[PDB]
Amino acid sequence: SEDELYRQSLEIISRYLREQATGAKDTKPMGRSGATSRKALETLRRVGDGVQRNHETAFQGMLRKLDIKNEDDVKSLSRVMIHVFSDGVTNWGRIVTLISFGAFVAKHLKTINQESCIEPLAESITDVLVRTKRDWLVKQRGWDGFVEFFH
Ligand SMILES: CCc1sc2ncnc(O[C@H](Cc3ccccc3)C(=O)O)c2c1-c1cc(N2CCN(C)CC2)c(O)c(Cl)c1C
Repeated sequence: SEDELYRQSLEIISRYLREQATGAKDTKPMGRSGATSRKALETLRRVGDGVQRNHETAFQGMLRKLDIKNEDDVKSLSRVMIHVFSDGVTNWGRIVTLISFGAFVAKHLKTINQESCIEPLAESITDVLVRTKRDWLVKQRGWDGFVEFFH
C-alpha cells in the first residue's frame, strides 16, 4: 500500500490488457486520479493499437520465439522483459512498446483459453515498468506526462 504510481500503473495496464484480449471495456470505477487513468487508457487504445498494427509481424515473430502455452511461459516472459526493457534507454516510445507487446500476448492467451494468466502478465509488466523505471517516471510526471506527451 502507499504507492500511487504502482497502483495507477496496474489499473491502467491491467484494464488495457483485459479489454485488448476480450474486446469489452471495464466499467468498474477508477480509483484516485480517475481523470488521468481514463485519459491514459484512451491514449493506450490509440497509441498501443497503432504499435500492434504497425509492427504485427515483428510482434508475431517474438510471440512465436517465446512459445507461450501456459502460466510457466508467462513467468519466464518477465525475465525476458527485464533484460530487453531495463538497459538504460527510457522513453514513452519503448514503454508503449512494452505495454503493446503485453496486449498482443494477452490476445494470444485469450485465443489459447489461458485467460487466467492475463492478470499475472499485467502485474509482471507493471512490476517491470515501475520497479526498473521509478525515478524516470516520477521525473516525467508519471501518467499525466504520458497523456501530455502523446495528446
Ligand atoms: C519482450 C519483447 C519486447 S518487450 C519490449 N519493450 C520495449 N521495447 C521493445 O522493443 C523495442 C523495439 C521494437 C520492437 C518491435 C516494435 C517496436 C519496437 C526496443 O527494444 O526498443 C520490447 C520488446 C521487443 C524487442 C525486440 N528486440 C529485442 C532485441 N533487440 C536487440 C532488438 C529488438 C523485438 O524484436 C520485439 Cl518484436 C519486441 C516486441
